[PDB]
Amino acid sequence: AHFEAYSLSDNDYDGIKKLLQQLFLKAPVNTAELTDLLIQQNHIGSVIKQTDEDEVFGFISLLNLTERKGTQCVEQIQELVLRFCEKNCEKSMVEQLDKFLNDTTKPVGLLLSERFINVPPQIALPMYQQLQKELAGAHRTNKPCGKCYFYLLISKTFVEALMFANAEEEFFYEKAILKFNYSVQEESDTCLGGKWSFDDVPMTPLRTVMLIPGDKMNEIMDKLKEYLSV
Repeated sequence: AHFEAYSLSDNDYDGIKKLLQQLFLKAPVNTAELTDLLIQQNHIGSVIKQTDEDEVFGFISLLNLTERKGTQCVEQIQELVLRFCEKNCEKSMVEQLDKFLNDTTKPVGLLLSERFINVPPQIALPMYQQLQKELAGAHRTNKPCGKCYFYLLISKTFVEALMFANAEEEFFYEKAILKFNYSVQEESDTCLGGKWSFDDVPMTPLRTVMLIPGDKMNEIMDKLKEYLSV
């Protein structure tokens, strides 16, 4: 029944590695490394807990990629948001994506916002309200994390025209200039000696990739408050 938010600490590595596995389910990304990297920059991380009694029920952090260039997980991700683009890109967005990723006039920060389905969606409004202030403070102090001008968000979605898993990222979608979708649905195998197999998944779990300009953020908050208001 009760939720609160704390800075990332070492305590939280396991629960936040669990959430990150749920995002990159079979991806090459080394979530151990990514988790380690988020906790180190505790000056922008928030972790949600419910009131043994210290399990991580969700988390939120922003990682500035252009700034951490060279890094294994950072690399593995940039390589995966491109390789899945090529399978759905039309060859022009593969061109816009690689150029956004390496711009350095406008670095790109990865937004990570993953929670357990338990937690009521309305929590999103405090959670983003807090992140924004953490962004302002880090942009006063010229930290990497506030210098970023593009938000790269990767959303759990699916189609039963598309459902969002967290459900407030829909407001992030309609402001994203470059967007596309890749299936994360696992392929079916021929258990019973057939020529091919098909699985009746009314869900088609997928992952929507979104790039958002930083300035449209203020306007996305405007839609969070009205829709998510108590």
